Amino acid sequence: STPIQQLLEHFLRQLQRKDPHGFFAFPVTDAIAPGYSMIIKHPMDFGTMKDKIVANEYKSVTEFKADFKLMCDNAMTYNRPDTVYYKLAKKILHAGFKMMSKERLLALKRSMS
Amino acid sequence: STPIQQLLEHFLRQLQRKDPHGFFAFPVTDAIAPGYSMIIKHPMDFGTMKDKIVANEYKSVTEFKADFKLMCDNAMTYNRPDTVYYKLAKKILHAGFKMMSKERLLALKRSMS
Ligand SMILES: CC(=O)c1cc(-c2cccc3nccn23)c2cc(N3CCOCC3)ccn12
Ligand SMILES: CC(=O)c1cc(-c2cccc3nccn23)c2cc(N3CCOCC3)ccn12
Repeated sequence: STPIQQLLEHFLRQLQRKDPHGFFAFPVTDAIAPGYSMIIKHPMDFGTMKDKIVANEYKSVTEFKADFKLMCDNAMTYNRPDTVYYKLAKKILHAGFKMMSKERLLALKRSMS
Repeated sequence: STPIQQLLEHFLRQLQRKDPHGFFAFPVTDAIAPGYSMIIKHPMDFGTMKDKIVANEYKSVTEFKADFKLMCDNAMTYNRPDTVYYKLAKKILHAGFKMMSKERLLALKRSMS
């Protein structure tokens, strides 16, 4: 493993801790969600993200954050605001952007010296 | 080696990065996957594709792509959608369609002036 894979595994672990039930842990199949595939064209979930970390597909924290955002944006588009899925997506999104803020990453860069 | 062999080795290396465990590295046999030769008439894998590049058997990207798509198609026919092998095939197929799209190859041709 590389140091960047470890850092991303850390962020992913901390995010998934906020989805106890695993709503975001696996892909959304049409069996689970009728016609999902008709609405959401670029699906994403935590499991796909872990596989990309293992394949060493992320060049940057920015790329990881873009997948994370896409996953949350999907959930807030497929699901109405009054759902558990929409509300948790929104909570998750904010937590992730605090965790991986420019300010947090600058302070981490300084500690890499 | 020749320029086309070098371009194909490049595309192959980038595709193989998507399969870090090497599930697509070697041929599927009936000893590995029950009843494979019944469903799949023309097996293909990354090892075979590498051997064909080295032997200079591919005359065009189209010919190379055809093997890549065959490999993915085989896995998406034999395996159920809920399997690692299906999901990975779909992942490889998407990467390859992006990398070797008509528009990408156009851009490459333009740079060969
Ligand atoms: C992220 C997301 O949008 C999502 C996740 C589920 C879901 C719910 C339960 C298990 C599960 N595994 C993978 C996804 N899920 C899920 C389930 C939805 N349903 C839609 C209505 O039918 C009942 C379940 C709608 C949306 N979702
Ligand atoms: C590409 C593909 O369809 C594939 C690859 C494997 C596989 C799995 C493990 C070792 C291996 N060596 C060569 C191929 N493999 C493999 C194994 C399969 N099995 C499914 C049934 O359980 C026994 C193994 C089903 C499909 N596959």
